[PDB]
Amino acid sequence: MASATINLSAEKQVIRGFGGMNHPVWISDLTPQQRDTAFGNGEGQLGFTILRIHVDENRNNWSKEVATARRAIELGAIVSASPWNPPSNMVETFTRNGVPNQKRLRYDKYGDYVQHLNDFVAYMKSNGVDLYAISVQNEPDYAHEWTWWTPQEMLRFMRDYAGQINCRVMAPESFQYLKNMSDPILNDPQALANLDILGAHFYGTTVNNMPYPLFEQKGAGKELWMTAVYVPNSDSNSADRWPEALEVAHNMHNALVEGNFQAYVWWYIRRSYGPMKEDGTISKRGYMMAHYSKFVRPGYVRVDATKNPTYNVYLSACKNKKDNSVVAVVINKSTEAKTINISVPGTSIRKWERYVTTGSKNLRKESDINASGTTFQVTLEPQSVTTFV
Ligand SMILES: O[C@@H]1[C@@H](O)[C@H](O[C@@H]2CO[C@@H](O[C@@H]3CO[C@H](O)[C@H](O)[C@H]3O)[C@H](O)[C@H]2O)OC[C@H]1O
Ligand SMILES: O[C@@H]1[C@@H](O)[C@H](O[C@@H]2CO[C@@H](O)[C@H](O)[C@H]2O)OC[C@H]1O
Repeated sequence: MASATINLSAEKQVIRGFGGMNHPVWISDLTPQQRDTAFGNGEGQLGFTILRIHVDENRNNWSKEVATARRAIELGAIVSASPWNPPSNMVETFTRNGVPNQKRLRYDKYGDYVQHLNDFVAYMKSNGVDLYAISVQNEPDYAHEWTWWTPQEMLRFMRDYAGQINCRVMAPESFQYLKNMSDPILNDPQALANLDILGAHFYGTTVNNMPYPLFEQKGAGKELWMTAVYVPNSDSNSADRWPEALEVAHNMHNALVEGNFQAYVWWYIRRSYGPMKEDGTISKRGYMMAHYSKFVRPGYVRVDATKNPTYNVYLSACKNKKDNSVVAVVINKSTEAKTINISVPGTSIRKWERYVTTGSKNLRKESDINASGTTFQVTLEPQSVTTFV
């Protein structure tokens, strides 16, 4: 009989949401039906609340983003946009660690690059897409195939130019949440003032690298978003592999509880290793996401809770401040069942519904949990995720 405690009085980060990437230039756009599967929150829908899109370097491509972005917004999502390269007339080449022909933004074009970003913001606004945020650069520190920014180039842009962007500014979107890319911004008062959202990717980011003390120190009034990952691999036709898919839930748990992230955004929504399969159905990896996205809605607040109450069991909890209700997401990676007494002191809640995913069922509604006082005794099937609501 393991125990856990959920402390509804110890509020952590406010949840902004969950979602993934659309890229209708590199791959096919989501279809009408796939837009609904991704951003609706009905039966057989993922309940995503964040769409990420790219800012094409060629403005003649911008129209390709509109249908999916508009539909996501109609269904209640917010949209964030990231550039990979500036327009070619703003780029120059340089040699980086002996590798020639690498791209950077010309320093003398920083003002023009702001205008490019602002033009994108205005174009999208004119088409019913009020962007929540725009990034300086996708993966400035992993730009073999796009545009590099050193930590200092990123800093100088954030300090000197980002205040001119007509949107919330996201930076720096390091590929692995490398703190050398973001520390300069947090330490410079002008750059920090111009920041709105600290964005990070999770490729190869270990749990020990998910906390960020400097952001805890300096980041008041800034959001913290995990804007791209796939886990645990991008193997072809892997999205239903079990128990590998449990790594998706675990990574989300870790982002939330170890990283204090307010948003978790996958790479391509529709892909053979993604949350939606090429046939338009939800994969096992997608149901992992859905355990969070369908239930932990924007504006819920994470609360302190025993994160790992017994070996191979992981727990997160979020509160709806409208009525102090609780959503708990509990991962059991063990090959045996686990029984846990979850204490929720001070709650007036006395019953939880539960939905369970395993290798053989998806979001199956199982028997209700009736509390004895403020303690909810739950039994977790082997190799499962359960959301309690
Ligand atoms: O020239 C273009 C290529 O650059 C492009 O290759 C893609 C580059 O992006 C990789 O996706 C990355 C996945 O990991 C993180 O989320 C990255 O930031 C993404 O950019 C893709 O796997 C490549 O296919 O292909 C299109 C071509 O026009
Ligand atoms: O798609 C790209 C990934 O392939 C890349 O993967 C990471 C590279 O660094 C390693 O230390 C990590 O283990 C690995 O996941 O991340 C960047 C992304 O653009």
